[PDB]
Amino acid sequence: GSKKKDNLLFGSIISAVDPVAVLAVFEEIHINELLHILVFGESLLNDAVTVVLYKKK
Repeated sequence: GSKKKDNLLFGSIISAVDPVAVLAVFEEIHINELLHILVFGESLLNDAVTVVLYKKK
């Protein structure tokens, strides 16, 4: 439940950071590729923050 966002600050700015920067993305996604826009944003950092930290000993 609760609100629909965590804080317009990140749901209004980072979510609208220069529409051009957000639109430049619509040039590589066909809707069905707008949802994974968040899943492909982490899998990258998650594998680049843990592997770069201690690269599994």
